Amino acid sequence: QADILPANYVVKDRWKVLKKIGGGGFGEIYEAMDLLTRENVALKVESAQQPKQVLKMEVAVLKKLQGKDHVCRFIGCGRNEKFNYVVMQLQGRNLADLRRSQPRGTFTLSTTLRLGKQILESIEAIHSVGFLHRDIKPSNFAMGRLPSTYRKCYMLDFGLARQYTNTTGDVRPPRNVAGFRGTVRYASVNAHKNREMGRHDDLWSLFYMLVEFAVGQLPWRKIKDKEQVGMIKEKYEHRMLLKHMPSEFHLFLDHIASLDYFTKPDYQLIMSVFENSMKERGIAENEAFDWEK
Repeated sequence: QADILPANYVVKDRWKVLKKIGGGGFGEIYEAMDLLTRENVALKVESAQQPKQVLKMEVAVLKKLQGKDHVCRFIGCGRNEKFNYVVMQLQGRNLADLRRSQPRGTFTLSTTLRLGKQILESIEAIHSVGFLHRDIKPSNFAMGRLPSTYRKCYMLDFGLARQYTNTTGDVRPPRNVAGFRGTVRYASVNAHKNREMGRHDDLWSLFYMLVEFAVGQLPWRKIKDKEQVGMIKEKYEHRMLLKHMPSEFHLFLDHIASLDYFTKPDYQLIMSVFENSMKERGIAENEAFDWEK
């Protein structure tokens, strides 16, 4: 109905809103200027009157992940009468926009495999601190916007994230039904069947992304009905998806198909598939990205 923060509004006498860059549902994201440090920042705001409060745990997750790569630096957070906010490091173009920018809407295996390695490190990272992301998709990963960071992929929105552990590190018992409230294009069949998601379901999203990066489409690309996408995925011969993909990816598929809610994944196996695939084709970490020149 209206922006929570209007343009040139200033938060806690430090962060001057510039423009709206995201939001619409369950909160808003702003580009803002840090009047102290003089750099532009990501300012996420939730209405304090809002019923469902995700920004609390976003901060929680974002705080446990400080000191790991592929995670935005935590600047500030605060509560007040009209809104809650978090202040973050600003990142660059997300992978969804970067894939649409390419002709054929595809990435060379050079880029696809190197993105896979970074995305997998950060999926292991969030798992390492007892949280599922549960919204793994290209628009939730961005390249840095600095000389130090322009070749680093960052994991972005922790608003659908869930704690699968406790302090002791025991796995939390699943719900018989947990309703899937997310983008269905990269959803695993478990998510589609409204079962408690696991670490595997984040790797299912990783799998489906890397296919769409290399092939340029998924068989269910057109369909906008949630039920139909799930029934197509439930029956589809996933081997087909690998027809034009490195043969090592068959290892990736067979492993994730074996896992259930409780089984910790082999993150090193999946990482090997990418390393080995690059190894065979003489791809190296110093090689340019399709959007560079």
